Amino acid sequence: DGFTVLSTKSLFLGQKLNLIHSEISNLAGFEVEAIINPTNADIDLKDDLGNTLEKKGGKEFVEAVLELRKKNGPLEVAGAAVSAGHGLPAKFVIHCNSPVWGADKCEELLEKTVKNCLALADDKKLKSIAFPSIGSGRNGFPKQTAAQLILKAISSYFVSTMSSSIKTVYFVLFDSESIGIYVQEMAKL
Repeated sequence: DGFTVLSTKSLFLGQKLNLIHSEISNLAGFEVEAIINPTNADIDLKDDLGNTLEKKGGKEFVEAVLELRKKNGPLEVAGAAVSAGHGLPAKFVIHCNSPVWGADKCEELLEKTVKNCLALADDKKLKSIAFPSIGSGRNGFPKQTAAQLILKAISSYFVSTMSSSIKTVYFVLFDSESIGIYVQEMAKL
């Protein structure tokens, strides 16, 4: 397949969390309704993932984001916004502007980003969403802290949003260490 399931876990309300291994690049061809693209204020798709979403999407999809750039403007911190996934199997791509490690209140802001992306899914009544590795790399969060926070916010959303469109959330990771941490953390419930 290119995608192999490494872990599972139901939450208190019955949503499934799946850990998947794959290169950041294959994410675009992954069968799931929404996909989270962490970029920046300018939603310029200028990194492996951005680029590969552009190759699998064609002009259709690149135009669609430039629309999203006009209509929305510069994306704020913890901001999330949508585009149609014209080329891809995903219906929508949820672009988000995560905070930077060492930013003021950056941990809450990372929780806030995650919730915003989830809100966006529910509001487009979507059934399954895939996270790649957020906060790590360009934003310099410690891998472990990012995973703690992200998992905490997701767990916090379903408990705080009584009935949601969202049935399945996937984590698509490539970094061996991050995989380790995610498996450990998912075992905390």
